[PDB]
Amino acid sequence: TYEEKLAYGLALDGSVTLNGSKDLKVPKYSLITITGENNKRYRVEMNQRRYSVSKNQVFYFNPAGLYESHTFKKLSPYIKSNYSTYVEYFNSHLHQKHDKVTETLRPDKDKKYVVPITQQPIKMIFGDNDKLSGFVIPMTNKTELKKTFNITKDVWITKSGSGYFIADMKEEKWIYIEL
Repeated sequence: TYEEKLAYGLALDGSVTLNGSKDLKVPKYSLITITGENNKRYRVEMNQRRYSVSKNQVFYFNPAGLYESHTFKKLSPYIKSNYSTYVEYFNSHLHQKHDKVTETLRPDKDKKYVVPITQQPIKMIFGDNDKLSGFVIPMTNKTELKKTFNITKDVWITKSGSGYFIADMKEEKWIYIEL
């Protein structure tokens, strides 16, 4: 019924409902752990329960894949100054528990999976074991970006330092994901 697999999925297109014994709605930009596949659906696991979703509703992300690499400096022109200038301040919080992280990156109102930081156009992404896994960050100078790295697709992935950058061209947002 399912092929045994391990990978990640990103709710790039919008919120998603994970079908299970009880259904579960996850916000736009959620990082989801894929545990199986079958032509029509992904098996995904969230908080140690199995759910299922149709493949077209999440963007498939394979960390083992081959991607180009670029430093942060060559990318910072196209990332919002708010995060760019202070990149190491934010990344400083990565891989830490949700309750610790929200002590300093404070949200207006805490929520699971994806959390807006107060007074910033930045969202925090919580992955497995409720640890900070990455950020949703605005894109600047799109037209200048897409012809600098010769990007032709709607969604562009690259390695960068300790992590990955995923550029959703249509929504003009970056997802930085680490590990």
